[PDB]
Amino acid sequence: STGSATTTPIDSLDDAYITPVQIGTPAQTLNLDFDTGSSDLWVFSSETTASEVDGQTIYTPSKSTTAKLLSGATWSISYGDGSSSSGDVYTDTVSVGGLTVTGQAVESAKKVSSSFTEDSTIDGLLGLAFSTLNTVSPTQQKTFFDNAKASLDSPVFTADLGYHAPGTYNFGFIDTTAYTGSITYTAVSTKQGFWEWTSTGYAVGSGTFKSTSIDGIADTGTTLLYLPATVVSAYWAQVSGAKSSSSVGGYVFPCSATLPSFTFGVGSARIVIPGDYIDFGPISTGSSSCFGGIQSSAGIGINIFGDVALKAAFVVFNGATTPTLGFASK
Repeated sequence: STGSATTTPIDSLDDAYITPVQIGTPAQTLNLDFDTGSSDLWVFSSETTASEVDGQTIYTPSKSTTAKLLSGATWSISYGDGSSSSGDVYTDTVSVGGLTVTGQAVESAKKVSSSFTEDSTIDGLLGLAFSTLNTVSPTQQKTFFDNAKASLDSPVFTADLGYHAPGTYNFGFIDTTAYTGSITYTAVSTKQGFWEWTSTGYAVGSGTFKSTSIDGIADTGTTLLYLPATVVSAYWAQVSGAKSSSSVGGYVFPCSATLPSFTFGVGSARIVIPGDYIDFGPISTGSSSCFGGIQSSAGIGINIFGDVALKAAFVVFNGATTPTLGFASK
């Protein structure tokens, strides 16, 4: 089997991407944030505290003839950005882009933090990291990908995120028309439950490439590119007037600037992030200070190749017995 679904930016900055997902019978379509940095599929639901729902589409298990309470199971998750959610668990039929999993754990939110409530466009998350990170207790549950894997033509999914445009998540096949040149594959460590890999270095603009190992995670659920302070300082030093602002919470730059590109290494290959991808616009409406898309990972504890990086590539998440990651230009 295979599946193919379009993923769409939630706003003009590509702050996140949503992908329609069919849950239950008859289908209830919710727009979920596919997140390769976590491993829970959770939704706004008829059980979500009413004051914490503000425009989201909800899953109502009682209206699904295939929903079954997973008795005794609860979940609770906290994300890197400080947001959180928790609740109980149903199993139900879940389809993405024509690919169907029966008996998928669908985690129904009873509570969500303010960041989720305030984002009316995201109806939940669909985690695509390794199932060892799944938070369901007392019986950990498998991700959608893990459940689908055996049925897939090939045990892979791909992320092809757009810049200010829709893109595609494919399951079970590599669309050879969706990228240019070749796909460069690189080793993955699953020790922390993430799609963790080591970039071979970076360049800023037309500058020379610096060969240096940068361990980080491929994370579709993180907006920005978080890298070591040394690397980030070297980038922003090439933008006149750029500075790190503790008050704003990172590097900002004059909105009048033209940003340089940023290149990262994948083995001997190179992925170029155009400067425009690094512009996250005015810090507040009407401001001439703009927020940078490359930020320090210091004090996150891990480097994160988020959407800023991934949307510059066609990315293969290979879930073979020995997982790997592939990157191609596009």
